[PDB]
Amino acid sequence: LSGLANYTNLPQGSREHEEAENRMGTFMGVYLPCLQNIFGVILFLRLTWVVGIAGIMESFCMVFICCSCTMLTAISMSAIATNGVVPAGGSYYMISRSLGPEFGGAVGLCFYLGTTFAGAMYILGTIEILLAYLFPAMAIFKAEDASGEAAAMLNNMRVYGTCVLTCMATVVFVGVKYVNKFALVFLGCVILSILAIYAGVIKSAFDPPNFPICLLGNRTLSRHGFDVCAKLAWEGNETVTTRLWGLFCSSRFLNATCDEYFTRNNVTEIQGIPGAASGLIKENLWSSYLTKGVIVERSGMTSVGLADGTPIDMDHPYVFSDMTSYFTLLVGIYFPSVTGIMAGSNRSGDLRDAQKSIPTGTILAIATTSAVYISSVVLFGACIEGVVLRDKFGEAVNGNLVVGTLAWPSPWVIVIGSFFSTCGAGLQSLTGAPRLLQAISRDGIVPFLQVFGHGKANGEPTWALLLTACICEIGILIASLDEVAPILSMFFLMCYMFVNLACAVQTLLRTPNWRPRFRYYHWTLSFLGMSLCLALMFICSWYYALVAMLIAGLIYKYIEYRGAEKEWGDGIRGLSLSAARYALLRLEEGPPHTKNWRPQLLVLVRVDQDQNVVHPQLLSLTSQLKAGKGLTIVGSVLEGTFLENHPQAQRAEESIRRLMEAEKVKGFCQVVISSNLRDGVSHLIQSGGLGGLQHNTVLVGWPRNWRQKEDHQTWRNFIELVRETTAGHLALLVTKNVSMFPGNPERFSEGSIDVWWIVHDGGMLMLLPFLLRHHKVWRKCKMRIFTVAQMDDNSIQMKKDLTTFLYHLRITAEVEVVEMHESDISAYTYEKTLVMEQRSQILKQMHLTKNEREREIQSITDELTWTKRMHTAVRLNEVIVKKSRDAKLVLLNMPGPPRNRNGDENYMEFLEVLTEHLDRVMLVRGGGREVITIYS
Amino acid sequence: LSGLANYTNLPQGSREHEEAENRMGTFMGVYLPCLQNIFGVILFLRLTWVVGIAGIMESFCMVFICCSCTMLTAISMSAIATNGVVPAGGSYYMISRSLGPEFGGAVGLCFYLGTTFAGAMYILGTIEILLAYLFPAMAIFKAEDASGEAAAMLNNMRVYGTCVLTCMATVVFVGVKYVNKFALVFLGCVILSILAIYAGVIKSAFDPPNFPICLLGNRTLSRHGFDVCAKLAWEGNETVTTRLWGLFCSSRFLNATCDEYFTRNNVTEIQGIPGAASGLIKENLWSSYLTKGVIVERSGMTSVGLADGTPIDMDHPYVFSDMTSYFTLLVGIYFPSVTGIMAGSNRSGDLRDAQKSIPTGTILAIATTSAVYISSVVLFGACIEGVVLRDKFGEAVNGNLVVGTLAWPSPWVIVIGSFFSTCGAGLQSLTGAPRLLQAISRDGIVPFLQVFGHGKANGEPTWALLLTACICEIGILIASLDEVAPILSMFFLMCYMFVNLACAVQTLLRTPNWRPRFRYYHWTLSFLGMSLCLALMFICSWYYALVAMLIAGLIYKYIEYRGAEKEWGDGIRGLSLSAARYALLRLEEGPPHTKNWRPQLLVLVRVDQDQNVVHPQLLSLTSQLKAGKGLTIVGSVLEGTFLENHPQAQRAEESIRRLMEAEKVKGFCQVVISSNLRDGVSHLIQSGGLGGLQHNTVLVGWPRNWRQKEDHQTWRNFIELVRETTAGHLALLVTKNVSMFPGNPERFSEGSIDVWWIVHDGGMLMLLPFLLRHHKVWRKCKMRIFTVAQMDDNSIQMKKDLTTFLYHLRITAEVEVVEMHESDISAYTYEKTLVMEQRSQILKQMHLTKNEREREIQSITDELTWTKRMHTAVRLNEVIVKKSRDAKLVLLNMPGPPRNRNGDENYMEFLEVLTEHLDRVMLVRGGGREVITIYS
Ligand SMILES: *[C@@H]1O[C@H](CO)[C@@H](O[C@@H]2O[C@H](CO)[C@@H](O)[C@H](O)[C@H]2NC(C)=O)[C@H](O)[C@H]1NC(C)=O
Ligand SMILES: *[C@@H]1O[C@H](CO)[C@@H](O[C@@H]2O[C@H](CO)[C@@H](O)[C@H](O)[C@H]2NC(C)=O)[C@H](O)[C@H]1NC(C)=O
Ligand SMILES: *[C@@H]1O[C@H](CO)[C@@H](O[C@@H]2O[C@H](CO)[C@@H](O)[C@H](O)[C@H]2NC(C)=O)[C@H](O)[C@H]1NC(C)=O
Ligand SMILES: *[C@@H]1O[C@H](CO)[C@@H](O[C@@H]2O[C@H](CO)[C@@H](O)[C@H](O)[C@H]2NC(C)=O)[C@H](O)[C@H]1NC(C)=O
Ligand SMILES: *[C@@H]1O[C@H](CO)[C@@H](O[C@@H]2O[C@H](CO)[C@@H](O)[C@H](O)[C@H]2NC(C)=O)[C@H](O)[C@H]1NC(C)=O
Ligand SMILES: *[C@@H]1O[C@H](CO)[C@@H](O[C@@H]2O[C@H](CO)[C@@H](O)[C@H](O)[C@H]2NC(C)=O)[C@H](O)[C@H]1NC(C)=O
Ligand SMILES: [Cl-]
Ligand SMILES: [Cl-]
Ligand SMILES: [K+]
Ligand SMILES: [K+]
Repeated sequence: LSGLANYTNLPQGSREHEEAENRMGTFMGVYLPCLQNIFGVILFLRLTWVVGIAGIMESFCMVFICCSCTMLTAISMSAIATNGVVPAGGSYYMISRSLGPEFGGAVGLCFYLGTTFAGAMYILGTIEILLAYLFPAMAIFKAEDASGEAAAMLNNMRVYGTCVLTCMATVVFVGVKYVNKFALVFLGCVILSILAIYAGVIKSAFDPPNFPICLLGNRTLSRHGFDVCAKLAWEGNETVTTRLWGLFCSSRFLNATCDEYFTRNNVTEIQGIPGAASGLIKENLWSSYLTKGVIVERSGMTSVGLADGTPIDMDHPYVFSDMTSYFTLLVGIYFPSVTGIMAGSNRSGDLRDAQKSIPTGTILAIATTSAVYISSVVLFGACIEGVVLRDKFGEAVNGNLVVGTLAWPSPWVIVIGSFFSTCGAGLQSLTGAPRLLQAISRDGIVPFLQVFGHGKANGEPTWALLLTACICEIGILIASLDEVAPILSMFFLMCYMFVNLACAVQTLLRTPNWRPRFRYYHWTLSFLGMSLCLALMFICSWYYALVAMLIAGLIYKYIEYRGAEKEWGDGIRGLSLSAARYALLRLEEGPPHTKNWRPQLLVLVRVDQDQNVVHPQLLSLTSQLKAGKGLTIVGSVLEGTFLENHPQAQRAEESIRRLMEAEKVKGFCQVVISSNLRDGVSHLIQSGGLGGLQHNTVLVGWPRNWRQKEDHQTWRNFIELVRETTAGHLALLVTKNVSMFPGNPERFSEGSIDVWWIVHDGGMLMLLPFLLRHHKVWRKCKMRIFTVAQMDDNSIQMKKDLTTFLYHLRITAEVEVVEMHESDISAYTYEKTLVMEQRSQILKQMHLTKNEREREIQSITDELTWTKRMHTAVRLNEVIVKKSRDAKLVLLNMPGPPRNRNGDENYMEFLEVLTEHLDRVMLVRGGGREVITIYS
Repeated sequence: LSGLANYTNLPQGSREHEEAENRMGTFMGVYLPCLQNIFGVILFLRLTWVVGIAGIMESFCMVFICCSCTMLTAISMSAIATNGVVPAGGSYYMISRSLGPEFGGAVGLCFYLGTTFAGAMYILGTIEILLAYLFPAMAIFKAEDASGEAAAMLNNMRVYGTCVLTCMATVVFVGVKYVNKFALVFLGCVILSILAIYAGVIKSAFDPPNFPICLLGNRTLSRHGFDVCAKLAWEGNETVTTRLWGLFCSSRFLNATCDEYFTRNNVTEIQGIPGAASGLIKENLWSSYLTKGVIVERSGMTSVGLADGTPIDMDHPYVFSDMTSYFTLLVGIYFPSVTGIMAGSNRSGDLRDAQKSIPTGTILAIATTSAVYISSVVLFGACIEGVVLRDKFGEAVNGNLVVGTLAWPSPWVIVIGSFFSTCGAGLQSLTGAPRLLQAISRDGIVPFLQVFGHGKANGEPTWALLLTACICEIGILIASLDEVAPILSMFFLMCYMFVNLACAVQTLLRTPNWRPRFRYYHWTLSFLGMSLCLALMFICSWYYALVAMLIAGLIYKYIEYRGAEKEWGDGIRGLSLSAARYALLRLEEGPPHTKNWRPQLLVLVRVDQDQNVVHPQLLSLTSQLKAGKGLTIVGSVLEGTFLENHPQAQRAEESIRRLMEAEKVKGFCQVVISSNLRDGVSHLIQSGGLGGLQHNTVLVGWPRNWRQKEDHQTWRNFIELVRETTAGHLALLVTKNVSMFPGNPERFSEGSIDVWWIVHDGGMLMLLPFLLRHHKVWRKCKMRIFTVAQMDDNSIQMKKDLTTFLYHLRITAEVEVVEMHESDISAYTYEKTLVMEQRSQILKQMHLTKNEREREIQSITDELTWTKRMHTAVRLNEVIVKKSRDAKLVLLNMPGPPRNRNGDENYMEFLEVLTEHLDRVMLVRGGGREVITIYS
């Protein structure tokens, strides 16, 4: 078709990434390289053995929790694909560009260790097929002709595993273009072998395949060694013994001295593969765990037993178990039969729509190998009987591969068909592993690896091959599948767990550039799949899971330390520099800030001619209001230029540092040399903070001695600060008589705290006495609430809503409604009428109706010129001082500033007549955009 | 003494904390309440049993790793004591005030669960002594008189454990003052019992205590049930059988039909406690692990064995094992014998020097119980033989407590002496546990617990007693020591691990208010002790350690979520708000910032009359310089007041947001409405950032069209910015021809980058071309280095140091030394001469000499008026443009600004003649306080 001349199941790596600085639909580029790294030697060498030991409903469940593991990791990888633009280079560049260089050096290094131990599991599966089924005469170590054949079997896999690994790691050094060419014969040998196996089980429902086994009375024998079973060889006229007699008795002379189990029992011959038609699921759907050295023993037979001490004599031709078996041992052997799901992203800079091919091409290439493994375990447990399943190496059927004796041609279709694919999977993983190590050490995220990025011309790793040919050597010296198999399955389960974790902590915390766009992500499938990866990590080996999880987390913190040492300059200083910046960039997203207002505060203090703070008691009121929580920035302004008044600001800086550590204030300090104090104050209200760590209110003193002279632009700077916060939508706390405010160890014995509503923000006016009584100074004071009502309304019902609001919150205050009818209150009500419904649009976008419009007053209660007739607060101040003149703290809402600046001094002498004969006052001012629904 | 009338080993709790808002030396207040909660029932009921099974050198090692665990946790608790002022209230307030409310609600809640399961381990030890040694006739359940006595033993501990727990949880509800009075009889019963046991082993070296056991030929018998052993009862004239015969044979008729092991074997009588003098350490220093149901079998005897199938008949009077035993089972039973180290901080608001009593009073009260347990295991394995150690409940010695048969009076000194102390330890822990739950729910850190802080008058918990009397019930229904014992030992190991971890991550990261002042802290002892707590957590039960560690970490994140929901207002927004603030407060400590300078940058951009950025190519030069790393703040200034020009700043804000996301800039934006641009720029240079997240350099354009007119205060604002950064010690990058600078996808094919030194900062001048070539635009350009030398020096050697500097760093540049002799260079050299040695004091406090003064040039190389004779850069510019006129980027150090402002326009036309006929120039300016030793 001339498009299949570019098949290439190999991964891209580093060379196709650097050349993208300056064709493959779904089937040929994603789906087929994924259905070629998934199918492997466990399907042809171990899946019959685990269904004979676990049975169905224990193999059926371990193929259902090992496949539902990798299905949920496949969803999390499809979110990484549909995030950015899918860079060219493979799976290392596609993950570490959407999860950061820390979650990419840890997934990227647990993956190189997984495939370099998979590459030892394929060379181990090569010599198993070459020594047990192809050529069992090349075996160079024959131990003693005794029961000590286990050690010579291991020492034969160590001299041939080394000789194959040397020749395999020198084919991919000179013949890389040839191994790329031969990638289509490997996919054919896999796909032909699976079609052969499903072929013969449809033939078996009509014609069974005729493989016979021989039982010495409920004991399975090894057919290698004798010809005909029969025990007698009747032969016609005279009878002479068989060769089966010659292995159990003293000689072939027919006289005497045979052994005891041989003499009291007969022999039998049954069909080892009794077709799919025989009702063999029933007597094969339960477990049969065995111990090392146990005869396999077909159940349901006669077997007169010796009932003696059983000197079983491990030299007779029996079939013994070679290892003890249980459920959690089988999961670590079966698990590498589902790995290979990062192969759908091998060719990511070759597709035409890589955000559509990588999702559907790996979800379908997983759901179709699940339909093979689930249907193989039912059909193997309905066509073969148990004692032929329960031995590997096929001793009951004369040295034939047990899955091979089910194919439509002779069993050499599967024996050669598995020999080449296990050779072409260890040639693949010995190229894809030293490519990924070369891709890691070019990025420089791990600085000691940096000589494993060197190559020859045209890429093609030269030193990373030498390291991979030594790590794969120590899986050859172990020399056993069922030992190398659960080791690599821990490394693959580790990297599938860090992928699932990183994609779930970023959707919750809302990291900035992360959009999955997939369709079915929902953040919990990546969390539920993480909960299955470490569950399966524990039941393979908890002493393996606990050490592969610790050094993965100990290279995560080596990326962050070395990455911050070059980003900011020094190491341990940079970890906190990087943690603050990343938390700030997370804040700027776009959704609104908060639906429960909390004063952040920005304290404006004044210093004097030798730079000491003028009123230090303003800083102790912040300590009694914040109690260490939130943000607090203190700011002072000097006059002059920076160029010659800067040492006057070095020591004005440290005098607020030394004083906010003595009044126990937790926050930051900013000292600014402006040319005048009018705009230098106005700057700090604008640029206070960094990003989302910005202030919310201003706390400033009162401009006392304003009326005299010689401070003429001090009270004109005050009224311009009231207008700058109404336009900037901040809030305002101004404290009159700052020197009368208590220090930290003074502790008012009793008394009260009065609040006056009038007709404005109560959520801001009930929260401030609430927060004050969490301090040891204001703990013992009561709290009385005075609200001013007009008339023509009711008030009688207004106080009822006030009482249940305190009942629903347990504040234990008391209310009293004072009433005006004439123009006593007009600086509050007259100038604005629409704020009642202007407040409503602030709470309509708030989107809370179910029991959240309760626990929030103001709304539950809502039920003649400044210039020289004007506003008069004498009738208002006379009713305030009649009931609050000795109350330790009064809280008032101050009225809104006038429009035209011709009434800027009629406004200041409204605030003096309002608050006369009152000792400690604190005037508040709203901003409209404050709701408080939960009172801490 | 009338000071011992205030002994009170009970903990303080919540009442003594709220009353400290408004006498006990070391021995009586720390040391003795610590030597009373440590000594317990494992010393009297299980320590003999574990030394008979493990032997010495396996009991010797598990008392050495369980005591060295709690010794290192005792050091970490002595750092918490010598940090603040040691508040009043106990151990909950002392930890959660120096480790935060998150490491205090997790240590504080794993501790309440530990003592409420210790309180079930004492009521279980009460009914064991009352049913096996005191009154073995109160047993209300007698099963079948068969081998099914294990179930009736458990059902007898469930009806008496419930009846004692009801009466114990109603003594501490009405008689709390009496239990406080009786705390001195409990310390006496403990201290008298230990003096009794060490007494009898000195008597045993001269007089053994005479306790006899009887062996049926290598089989230990149960002496309860028969009187004299002897098997015959010769009696004088006629012989009639014993009662030992009557338990093994059919009747007492002397005829026949006895059992087979009884008939072929004799009986024997040996001393069960053969003194300290017998050489019995040898035949007792090795393990003897047994299985459930095994006869104990004293080794080294004759014992003609049956060699048959052994119908052992578990109804004969034998001594059988009741459980199977191994090494990691014994650690979970032995471990609660060292807990009780938080008792030295029970009375913290009662001492006189609490920072000196709590260290020495718990270190010595741990080192002296280690001398008891280490010396008990040697002396128990030299005075008792193995088959009396290897049975609990004392069946071989006729129902006597095995540690009781070693005391100087009759063994009832230990039997009553342990009955009262285990009763006074379950009365203590049933008061200290519902006090700590009441201390937790007053703080409000866990909001659903808040009804367990309610009390009656005078404190004294009323509902927390009801919860503790139901959690302790489910340790009564388990009804077995050796089952409740490893459960509580997991909770105590959990809280000792979070204490050790929190004290090691704060010393490394340098959290602000943390000073240990102790003497021997060194941060690694708290880390090495953490490495032993979770090691011991795994070898008790890994399926218990894995679930007690998960819900401890799942209340840590419940403290942080609910604590940030009230600190900032909304929940998941506040986690990132709190993480940014805490990382910023960590930065302000006092040590200097960095010894490897990295440009942080602060870009000053200009907008126009409809608020679009004037030169957008200044923002792409930051992307090509930072590449996403570090901090970058862009700042623009408008003219006017805030009160009417603020919507002009809303949309000037979003036009830099929409443009710094398109040029791929990562950072923050600040727009400021000043009254003039001179001080509004000067403010941003001062207050740029928050805390330690502040800028380091300024990147600004060039004031083109300065010479004409109508922009007269634009170039006067420029030269004032050069002086404001020299005084403020910042650094400066000014770019000429900003529109000629390349965009992001333009990718220079080849070319060069030239740099000219002259005679100043090269660390800042080699780092900027280094960082530029990490981008795809400047990757392919070369890098030539031109340095200007004077004369009378050498230069010949200067270029040699330049070449090895690039050899030691692999930059692949080339150098060339151009030379001047006359006054060509005088704007650089003439005005300042002392900067060579002024630089030296900057690097003397740097404190780096060992190979760090290499890899840092500038120092390795150091080997006539401005006003209208002046400075002339025509001879300098003619040699620049001869060699660099087509070089894609030139870098120059600009000279220092003049002192007097009369030469402010002779300075600007020095910068125009210096940089004429050059297309892309970038002038740099130092600051003195920049060293770069590692070039990324
Ligand atoms: C049973 O064993 C005896 C050995 O004692 C066999 O006896 C000899 O067998 C050889 C075999 O060729 C003959 O040449 C001898 O003549 C036999 N000698 C005697 C004394 O019998 C005997 O043949 C064996 N039984 C059978 C049936 O072969
Ligand atoms: C071994 O096989 C033989 C078959 O020849 C069994 O012999 C038969 O046993 C049954 C049951 O006792 C008898 O009814 C038949 O008459 C026997 N057949 C002959 C030809 O004699 C023998 O029982 C089997 N052994 C065991 C232990 O089952
Ligand atoms: C194979 O034969 C043995 C006898 O040699 C069977 O074992 C006996 O099994 C029964 C089952 O109830 C027990 O009661 C006997 O005690 C066993 N006897 C001995 C000597 O162990 C065995 O069951 C057979 N195998 C299978 C799979 O059934
Ligand atoms: C051995 O057992 C026999 C029972 O068969 C005993 O014989 C009887 O024992 C009773 C016991 O008092 C006598 O009254 C009978 O007279 C005995 N009868 C006979 C026929 O002996 C016998 O006594 C037992 N052996 C001994 C030594 O007591
Ligand atoms: C049980 O104890 C008796 C002691 O009466 C042992 O009998 C002695 O055995 C030794 C060794 O055979 C002889 O030398 C003595 O003569 C025996 N003593 C008498 C009085 O006959 C008897 O051996 C012991 N049983 C076992 C199994 O050791
Ligand atoms: C108690 O006696 C038994 C015999 O009843 C001893 O067991 C034998 O131990 C030897 C040791 O080498 C073995 O060779 C035998 O096979 C054992 N016999 C049986 C029947 O098990 C046993 O050793 C004695 N106990 C101790 C602690 O020594
Ligand atoms: Cl994979
Ligand atoms: Cl403790
Ligand atoms: K497979
Ligand atoms: K103890």
